[PDB]
Formats: sequence, C-alpha cells, structure tokens
Amino acid sequence: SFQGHGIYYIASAYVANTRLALSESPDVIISSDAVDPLNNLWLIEPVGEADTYTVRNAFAGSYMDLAGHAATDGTAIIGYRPTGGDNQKWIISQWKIKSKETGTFVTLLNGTVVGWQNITNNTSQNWTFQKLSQTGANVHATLLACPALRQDFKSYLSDGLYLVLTRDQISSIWQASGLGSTPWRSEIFDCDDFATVFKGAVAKWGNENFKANGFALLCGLMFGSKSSGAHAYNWFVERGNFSTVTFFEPQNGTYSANAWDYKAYFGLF
Amino acid sequence: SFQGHGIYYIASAYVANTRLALSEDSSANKSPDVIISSDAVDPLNNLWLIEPVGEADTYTVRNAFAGSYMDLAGHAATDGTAIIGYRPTGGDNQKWIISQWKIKSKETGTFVTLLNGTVVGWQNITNNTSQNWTFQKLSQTGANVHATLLACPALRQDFKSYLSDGLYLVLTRDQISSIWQASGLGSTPWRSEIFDCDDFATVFKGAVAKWGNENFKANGFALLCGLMFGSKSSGAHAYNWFVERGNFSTVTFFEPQNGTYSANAWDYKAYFGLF
Ligand SMILES: *[C@@H](C(=O)O)[C@H](O)C(=O)N[C@@H](CC(C)C)C(=O)NCCCCNC(N)=[NH2+]
Ligand SMILES: *[C@@H](C(=O)O)[C@H](O)C(=O)N[C@@H](CC(C)C)C(=O)NCCCCNC(N)=[NH2+]
Ligand SMILES: OC[C@H]1O[C@@H](O)[C@H](O)[C@@H](O)[C@H]1O
Ligand SMILES: OC[C@H]1O[C@@H](O)[C@H](O)[C@@H](O)[C@H]1O
Ligand SMILES: [Ca+2]
Ligand SMILES: [Ca+2]
Ligand SMILES: [Ca+2]
Ligand SMILES: [Ca+2]
Repeated sequence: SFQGHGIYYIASAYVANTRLALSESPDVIISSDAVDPLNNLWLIEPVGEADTYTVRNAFAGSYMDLAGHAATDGTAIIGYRPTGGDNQKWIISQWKIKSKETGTFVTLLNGTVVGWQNITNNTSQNWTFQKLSQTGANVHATLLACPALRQDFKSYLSDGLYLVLTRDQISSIWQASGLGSTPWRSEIFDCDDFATVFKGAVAKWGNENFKANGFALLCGLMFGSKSSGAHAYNWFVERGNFSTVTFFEPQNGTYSANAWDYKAYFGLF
Repeated sequence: SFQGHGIYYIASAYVANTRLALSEDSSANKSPDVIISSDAVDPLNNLWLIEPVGEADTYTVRNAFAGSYMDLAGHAATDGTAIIGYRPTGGDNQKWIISQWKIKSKETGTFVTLLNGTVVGWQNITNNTSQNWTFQKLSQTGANVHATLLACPALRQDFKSYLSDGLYLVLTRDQISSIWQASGLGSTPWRSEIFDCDDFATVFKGAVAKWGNENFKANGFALLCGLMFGSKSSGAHAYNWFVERGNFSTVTFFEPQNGTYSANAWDYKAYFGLF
C-alpha cells in the first residue's frame, strides 16, 4: 500500500502484471512484472503539502512530469530534470495520482501513460503501490527485535531511507565482487574483511546504478559470537517480510535465517 | 628495538641507510636472495614478519610481501652461505635466534652477515659489526591500538569501538595516499545517502583491506585502517583514522572524500570506531 515517503513499484490496477518504468524526453512506460529492471523503482518524496509528493525514477534520476504542464487529455507522462514545477508534484490519495498543477490523472491509455481528466467508467487511473523501502527507524526497530542478538548488542546507522534489495540483486553484487573466488587468510583477509568489503561492494553498486539521491542500499554488517568463536557477516531484511532479519555469508554468498548460531554484539547499516 | 612478535625493518648497524629486503628475481634453480636495500625507498619487500615458534628467543622471519621465509641455504654452516627466501619447511634453517642485536640460525649457530654487499651466514665475527642489525617495529597489536584509541582526545563519552584483528601493520602516508589515489574516491561525486560520508569511509576501508590482500602473500597480520562515526553540534560525519609510524600513540584522521589528513578530526568527536 502507499505509505508516503518511500520507494515503490507503481502497478496498474486496471490490468495485471503491469507496472511503471521509464524508457531509456523519456516516457513513463508500462513494464512487465515478470522482469525487475531497476528503472521500475520510484522514489516518492513529500513536499510539505498534504498528500503531495515528487515521484522520481531512482535509476535515471528523472522526475515524473506532466509534459509541458498541459491539462489536455492524453498529455504524455515523462521523466524530466527537476524543475520545482507543479507539473512534477503529485497528489497520491485513496489509489490515484493527480497532478497538482492540472488536476489531471496519471492514466493507462489503450498501452501508454498519460494525463487525463477524471474517468469514472473504468479503473485506468487506479494504481497500487508496493513499498520496497524502510526508514532508518524501521530497520533499527526490526534489528532490535531480532532474536540473534547478544545482550550487549549495539548498532549504528548511516542513512535515513533504505532500498531493500532482492536476493537476485544481492547475489548479482556478490558474484560481481570476486569474493567467492578470494581465499580466506588469517587476519589479512578473514571474516571481517569479507563482510566489510562486501558492504562496500553494495554501496559502490548503488552509486554506479542509481542517479537519484536521498536513499541508501540496505547492507548490514555484524560481528557476533558463540561458544566456538566469533565471526563477521552481513545481514538484510527482506521484501516479503520487513520485520525479519536474514543473514548473509560474504565468503560464499549463502543466506541463513539463524546466523549460523552467532549472537551479534555489533551491527552497522 | 626488537620486541618479539611483530613486523619490522631489519637494518644493518654496520653501514648506514641499508636494510634487508627480498629479491624479486628467482628461477627454477635459484631461490630469491635476501638482499640489501636503500632506506631512500620503501618497497614492500623490505617488511619482515617475525613470528615466535615456541622456543626461547626463536622466530621465523617471513617476507610480508613475498610470503617466503628467510632461510639459510642448504642448512650449511659454512661461511658465506647464501641467505634466501624459501617456502616454509618447518626446518631449523628457517628458525632464527634474535638476541641483544644479532640474528643466529638455530640450525647452524652462524649469523646473518652483511658481506662486502651480500647477505650470508657466517661464523661469529668479533673484528667488525657486520653481524649487528637494528629492528624498527612497524606493527601494533589489537590491544596496543585499542589503548591508543581510548587515550586520544577525539572521543565522545559514549564512544564504543570494535576490534577486528590481532596484529596490525601501520602504513605510511605514502602508502595510504597511493591506495586512496587508486580507489577513485577523489573523483567520485558526493551524493546524499546514496554515496555520502558513510560510503566514502566504508569503501576506503575496504580498499585498504583489498590492497593488503593483493600485495602481501604472508598471512597473520592486518592493515590498520580505522572507521569512525562522530559528531559535533553542527552535524555528524564518517571518516577514517590511523596511527602514525613516528609515534604510535598519535591518532591521525583521514578524509576519504579528498585524501586529506587532520590532527583534530575537524572537531568531530567519535561515538563509533571499527578497526
Ligand atoms: C572470523 C573468521 O574469519 O571466521 C575471524 O576469525 C575473526 O576475525 N574473528 C574474530 C571476531 C570477528 C572480527 C567478529 C575474533 O574471534 N577475534 C578478534 C577480534 C577481537 C575480539 N574482540 C576483542 N575486543 N578482543
Ligand atoms: C556525512 C557526510 O556526507 O558528511 C553524511 O552526512 C552522513 O552519512 N551522516 C550521518 C552520520 C554519519 C554516518 C556518521 C547521518 O547523520 N545520517 C542520518 C541517519 C538517520 C538516523 N535515523 C535514526 N532513525 N536514528
Ligand atoms: O518538454 C517537456 C517539458 O515541458 C516544459 O514546458 C515543462 O516546464 C517541463 O516540466 C517539461 O514538462
Ligand atoms: O636450495 C636451498 C634449499 O636447500 C635445501 O637443502 C633446504 O632444505 C631448504 O631449506 C633451502 O635452504
Ligand atoms: Ca549517510
Ligand atoms: Ca582482517
Ligand atoms: Ca580478524
Ligand atoms: Ca550512505
């Protein structure tokens, strides 16, 4: 559901398996949900006015814009440089997406994405929003409710809004990192290094792939311990259940639900 | 001075400006020689990782760069026997008794000697100082750096830190800067959240770790590269930190956005450190 400030898929309610992306001025286009190209991610940021936001392509950096400010039925919805204009402010209410400037609506036509006056005989102006982000407070609270913490656990965070990546994305970053073909070596490249390097790899991949600012990629680092010893590893929350912390071994790219029995004493994200 | 387990330059006390390094040249039938090296340059193969082997004053002496062990060729006690770098064997001709300084082969009782120059084993010499060496410690233990960190003036009351490794190499500024230059951080634009101070500091920290992995074939130590989050009344910032070779008690701060060093951490006071 739409919940204000966040990163979302914007899906048509009118036809199945259809969501918004930006062409490669670029048009806002329909996109199949069988694929997950990064230009389907929309960073929705409040502007102060009730239920009013900018809607920004995270990948391309462009802003959803009603072309030429035109109120005319069938005016293109495009991606544009930021202008401060009212044709880049969108009233999202319950869901429809209404231009502040014209009062025309983002509409799926025929298909193409356009501005149109209110339509009441079909659902072509109705949209569903799947939240893909967590605030820093969201993740902090999840982290603290995690059952795999040592009693002295302390955590620190760096950013106020996070994209939650898919496993496909995390694993692609990990494959590209070269860590899986890096031999473990005592001190010089041991668990702390794998976990630190991998967190950095995720950050670099974000920088390479997203032209928008105002959000970070969630990639947690933990130090933890158990009776046999102590270990460094990574962690995440997942899209299907944001309240669950999942663990990741940067030496071999595997996930664990219970952190290999380690109880974290330090968390960074 | 020699202080047991650690990483050191081993310099001749017989002639100035001269320390030990390992040759980069070898062949099927020739091991790399331990050689003399000018202290006007700082090639990584001048670094020696000296590790106790559980006998009084006895150590392996490993080239941090090449991974090779200082080895008395052929176990020979004969004067003028080559001192080489060899794969680890566990043999007594790779074990060295270091006493107050001289370096004596456990196998032969002969001493590492600067001859003419070349580096050879030789019986005890009393009419010159060619068997005398100085050791400059370039490493700190985890406990050493923690103490240093706790005694510095740049921490908040609530500061917590977390230690990663046991034995650290302390890098030079030239080395830190060369890693930083190679990272491309200096030409990466700052962008809020997506690539901001936290990312510069974390990514640089990882850059140092990869540089260590890629340039040192020995194991059993890490490179010191601290991460700090700190604040002051005007906002919060992430940055890196180190200790100085000239004074291991001095914490120096490093800005990974532009490669600059600061003695005062730009007035930030740390709440979090990782090293
Ligand atoms: C982890 C691995 O490669 O599996 C590697 O053994 C390692 O570094 N282990 C650690 C702790 C990780 C850094 C979490 C360890 O067991 N000890 C060294 C770190 C210092 C411990 N903390 C203090 N204050 N002594
Ligand atoms: C630092 C910079 O680029 O100079 C950048 O502003 C930044 O990341 N600042 C941080 C703190 C550093 C990581 C030390 C920051 O203040 N981020 C805000 C985090 C949001 C905290 N939220 C909650 N819920 N506690
Ligand atoms: O060409 C499309 C552009 O048209 C301009 O008139 C407008 O100010 C922009 O926000 C963008 O819509
Ligand atoms: O050729 C040099 C080698 O000779 C062998 O006899 C010895 O076992 C090795 O330690 C190395 O010294
Ligand atoms: Ca940040
Ligand atoms: Ca390490
Ligand atoms: Ca370690
Ligand atoms: Ca960040």
